[PDB]
Amino acid sequence: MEWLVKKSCCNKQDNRHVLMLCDAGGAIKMIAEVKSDFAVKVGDLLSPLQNALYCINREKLHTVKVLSASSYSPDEWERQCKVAG
Amino acid sequence: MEWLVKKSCCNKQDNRHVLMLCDAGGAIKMIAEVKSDFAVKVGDLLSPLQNALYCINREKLHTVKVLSASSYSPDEWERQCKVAG
Repeated sequence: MEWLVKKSCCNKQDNRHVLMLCDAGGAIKMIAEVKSDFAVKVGDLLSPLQNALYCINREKLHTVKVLSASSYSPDEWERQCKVAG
Repeated sequence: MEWLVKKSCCNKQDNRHVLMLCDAGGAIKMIAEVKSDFAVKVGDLLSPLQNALYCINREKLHTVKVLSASSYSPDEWERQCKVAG
């Protein structure tokens, strides 16, 4: 699955973001803690390469590692935008 | 196969390098035209992720795209360190 980044949330010193993502279909919305050397900004597409390795906007060279995920809740996003900063 | 970068060769404006690589065993030495956002320096290891997608020193987030390859000849390296700069 490809995921559209619906919301982003940053780190003050880390390479991490916390992302709200939803599938094409948007049946499924997830919160994900990711790590990348490149910026992923809302309206970006993440496409699977390998196990938890994704690329940004189909650029294979711009990879991101999913460090963890959960499905979305309004509260869990704020729970998770805490551990983030 | 993993490849050890034996020699590197740069681009003045591109994201490209030309690399001499050899397999562990060093039976096989190749010249390769690659593209990366990260630096690959001699004594680096490139490990396969996917088709022509490699990572540097087993860092999945530091990917490189092989744009083309040939086996090594002394002359072909200089032939190729021309197209490079």
